[PDB]
Amino acid sequence: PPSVFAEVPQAQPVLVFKLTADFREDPDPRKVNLGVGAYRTDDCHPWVLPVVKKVEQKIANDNSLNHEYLPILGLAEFRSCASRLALGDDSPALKEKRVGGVQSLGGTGALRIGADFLARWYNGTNNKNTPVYVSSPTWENHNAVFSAAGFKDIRSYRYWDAEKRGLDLQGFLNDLENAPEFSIVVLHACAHNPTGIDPTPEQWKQIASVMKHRFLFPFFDSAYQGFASGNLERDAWAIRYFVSEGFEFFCAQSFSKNFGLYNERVGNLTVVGKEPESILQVLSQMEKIVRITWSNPPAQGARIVASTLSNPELFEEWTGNVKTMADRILTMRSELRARLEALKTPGTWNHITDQIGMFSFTGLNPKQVEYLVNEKHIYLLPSGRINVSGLTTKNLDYVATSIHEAVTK
Ligand SMILES: Cc1ncc(COP(=O)(O)O)c(C=O)c1O
Repeated sequence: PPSVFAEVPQAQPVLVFKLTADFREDPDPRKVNLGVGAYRTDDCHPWVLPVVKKVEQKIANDNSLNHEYLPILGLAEFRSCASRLALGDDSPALKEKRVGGVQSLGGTGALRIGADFLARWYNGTNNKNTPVYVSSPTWENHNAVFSAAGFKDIRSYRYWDAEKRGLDLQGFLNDLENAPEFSIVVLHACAHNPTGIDPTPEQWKQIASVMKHRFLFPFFDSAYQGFASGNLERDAWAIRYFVSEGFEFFCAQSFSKNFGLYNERVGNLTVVGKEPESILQVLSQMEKIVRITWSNPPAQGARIVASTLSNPELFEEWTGNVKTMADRILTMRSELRARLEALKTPGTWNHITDQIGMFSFTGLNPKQVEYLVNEKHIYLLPSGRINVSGLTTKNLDYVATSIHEAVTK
């Protein structure tokens, strides 16, 4: 009689997922949800980018388009344009033909494929022992993805200094100095998730130095290019510096946020190598991994991105749309800080504006968060992370005052 699945454990729900359900259930009228995982407008709505609507119309009216399998690595124009976006149009890595691009299922898919490749071809053959370094507090799914790829030794580098509400550069650099040679280091290219604190360009030069000295492999996660600061070139400054300093690396790019195309699963794994012929080989093995995962990737999202990035007018319109998003986020930061200061809230609050991108470590501790959630119906994670786009001109006063109460009490 007993089912073949009878002993399958009910998996634990994701913290963010439970939080938002608890919010929806909750009936008090002042409630705010600062744990949503995507950009929201000043009216608490999703935002389809005008350029996306425009390009979707053009796609729908282009009768030349068929539905035949894309190549295993993906739409050629999307892969070139995507890597060009990250590396910059006059990159030497590109001029010297030592850049590969694998279209992937969002940033998550690019991390996965990259991880699978490394667990098989990097630092030897099938070396699952190579240490993988991730930022202390990091995107939850970094660990899970590298574990799924087979890596058994996943480590933390120091990053968030709760005391000083900022980057522990010395901790970070120290941990990097002690890393076994050839260890993989998962770096946030900009808009650190979930803290919002990035290294400055000068701190990046120091990070790179240690990495170069200890032959560490950079695996960049670039989920926010342009969206972070409104400035595409500045958001890619670290990536381009590592290029200029001769590094070989992977960079997992997502277009979920910067195009608002979350549900079309558009990503690209950029590969930068020393010599061209070697890159051809890497791609050849990327194909094998893709084949046993998704076979080949979906077209619609990649078509939108490719059409946009290859047309200068649409490119301009898109950068405008992105700037709208980064300007709103900047503004809500500036205003949250100004209000907390005007209420003379204990502690410093410059971290709120030193941070960049949609997510902010507020610096509240778990008891303080418990107060906001339980007493004030303001929903955020124990870590004190908020989605800054969940701040609105309507709820700002209430949130600032609630945070003042929390810190004071
Ligand atoms: C730092 C970082 N990397 C990668 C991703 C992957 O997202 P997606 O697979 O939707 O592109 C996210 C999503 O929030 C993120 O914050």
